[PDB]
Amino acid sequence: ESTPIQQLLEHFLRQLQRKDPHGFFAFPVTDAIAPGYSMIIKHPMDFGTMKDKIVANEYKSVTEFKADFKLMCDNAMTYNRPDTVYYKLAKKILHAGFKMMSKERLLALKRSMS
Amino acid sequence: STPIQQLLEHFLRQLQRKDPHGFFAFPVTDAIAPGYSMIIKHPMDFGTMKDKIVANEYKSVTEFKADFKLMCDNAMTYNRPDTVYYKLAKKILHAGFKMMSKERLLALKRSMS
Repeated sequence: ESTPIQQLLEHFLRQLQRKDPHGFFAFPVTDAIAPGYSMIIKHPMDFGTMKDKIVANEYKSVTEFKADFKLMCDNAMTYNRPDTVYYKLAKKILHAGFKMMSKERLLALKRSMS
Repeated sequence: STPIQQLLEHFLRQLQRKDPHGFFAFPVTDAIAPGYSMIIKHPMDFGTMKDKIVANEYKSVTEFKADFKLMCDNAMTYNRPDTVYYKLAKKILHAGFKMMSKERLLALKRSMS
């Protein structure tokens, strides 16, 4: 019982989540594993949250989806120091993810949606 | 898979749900429909369409729709209007084009801005 836009975002999310196989970004970060996280990161985001937003039809556009993805990675790269696995993975998948969902590839997709 | 394939598979599923007895799931043979190949020069079914998707032979949703219409037009051409096959095909052709309407493809596109 879905829609085309939800199917497209689920695809993109799935492709992004496969770049993160240990589920570093799969759920919210707690202060219990990350002291100060809720004071340093005031706009938390994670893949599970983006999943629930897809399920609730809360994205009107891929630009909105991308901005949540950007936020998640920017948070990881803000709270974690540059030599941690979390920083480095967030860096790599931000740039990979934005290439996957580039302006140009979405123009191509828009063409194919006729 | 790619995002065109995910989208067409979505449309295909939503189409095949409307044919639970599988009247269009496979190719019509002359055995099951004599005279078929003499009348229908360009046969099509849901299974062939599935395979074109998995083979990424569909460059656009217009190619996909046009294969869909073909399947339904073929069924309405071979079968008379008081048959189960004619009637289901008219009906799914209708629902398929309401689903894959210019109006709805416009909404989808905007949502890729």
